[PDB]
Amino acid sequence: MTPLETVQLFLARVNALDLDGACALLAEDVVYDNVPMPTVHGRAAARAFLSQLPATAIDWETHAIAATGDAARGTVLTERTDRFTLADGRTLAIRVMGAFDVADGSITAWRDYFDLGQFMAQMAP
Repeated sequence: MTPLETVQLFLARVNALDLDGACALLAEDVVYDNVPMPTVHGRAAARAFLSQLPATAIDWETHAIAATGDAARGTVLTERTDRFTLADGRTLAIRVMGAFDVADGSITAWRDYFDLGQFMAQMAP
């Protein structure tokens, strides 16, 4: 898989509500950097972060995706709106751009860029 294909597969698996399978594509020691939040290290901790918000529906819209590098290694840039519905009916739509470093079909780092104030406002009941 190319870097681009790896990230497309990651995002598809998230959108298929398959968070385990999505996180399998993250390196065991992935650096997961939500830029305005504390950094998460490792696959297991990334998987835990992704389930801190209990969602019943998830739709991460990819507006644009493009990669640097070559067929084996590169950085994939994404422009997204991450939509989700929580158990309680809270609906969120977080505008975010993300950079994913990929080597040989594994995401070694994931850096997401968004405004935390907006995220918090949307989480407010």
